[PDB]
Amino acid sequence: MIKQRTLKNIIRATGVGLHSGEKVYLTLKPAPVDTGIVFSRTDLDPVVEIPARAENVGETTMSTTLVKGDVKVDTVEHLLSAMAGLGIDNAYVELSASEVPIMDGSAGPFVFLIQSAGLQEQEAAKKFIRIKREVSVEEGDKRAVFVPFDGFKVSFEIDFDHPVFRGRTQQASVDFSSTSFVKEVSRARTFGFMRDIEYLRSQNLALGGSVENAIVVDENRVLNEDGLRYEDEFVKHKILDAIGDLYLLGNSLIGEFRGFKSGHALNNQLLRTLIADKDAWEVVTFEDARTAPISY
Ligand SMILES: CC(C)(N)[C@H](NC(=O)c1ccc(C#CC#Cc2ccc(N)cc2)cc1)C(=O)NO
Ligand SMILES: [Zn+2]
Ligand SMILES: [Zn+2]
Repeated sequence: MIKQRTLKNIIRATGVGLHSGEKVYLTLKPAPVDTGIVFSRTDLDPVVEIPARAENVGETTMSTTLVKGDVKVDTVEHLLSAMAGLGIDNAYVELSASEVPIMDGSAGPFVFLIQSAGLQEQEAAKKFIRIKREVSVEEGDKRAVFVPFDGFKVSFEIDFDHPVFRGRTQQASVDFSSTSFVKEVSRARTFGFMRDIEYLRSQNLALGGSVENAIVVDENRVLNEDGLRYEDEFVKHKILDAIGDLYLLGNSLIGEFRGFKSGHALNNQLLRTLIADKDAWEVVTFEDARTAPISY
């Protein structure tokens, strides 16, 4: 059978919060079967735990935030994307502050942490959510969709008209039958436009931002000295974001996500909308891995 997975060992890293600019200690720890991913604010007294579930998401305008009462964990999506991509079902995530460190702006550093810790198979069937009916949400011209698909696929389109994006592909369709999350998605960095970053900084936000952890673009150019890591890095980062935001479902997906100019807010709305309609999905397990449309 396809088994649940956790970490073999505890592993640590340090970094700064993109939004807060605050140095933070990050710890990833093994967890028992059926735990899911649970964040813990170990700086607080008492320590506060927040399960990484769609219903615990708070504000989403900037990054995906988990909340419990007055306690938050900001910017969970890049770490969760790595968890999702490597098939980690169960883990504790300990933080010394209210924001996951931004690291290099991608999921690469978290893939390295997970691969370094090692993967541990557990004696329980891994549960998948299979999309049975297409479900969609929209806001203005933005749209996010789950579509039935025998496998796991993420498609995305962005539609920037600024000169810097002219001629760029702005679309990608990743079928993970034949695409490596690690090699072809995980290192795509977050990005921002100068005018937007200036606005944030003017308000004493984005205090951890630097050209070392974000792609900076203006109307016409990519400003980073060495340009892009992937030819289509922008849309690949939107896919990275979607994979992490989607993992708040708490299980891997059998289906296709399609995003059109969408972000964290529609991603979470899509999850809550899916969860609420039991005719649109079912939980499946695979007693024979060979019969599965996916592979970890
Ligand atoms: C792409 C998204 C989905 N919109 C989203 N990214 C952000 O919202 C975002 C917000 C701020 C920054 C930034 C910076 C910077 C700087 C800087 C300031 C001063 C100096 N002297 C040098 C550099 C990057 C990304 C995201 O990935 N969510 O997961
Ligand atoms: Zn423009
Ligand atoms: Zn992102």
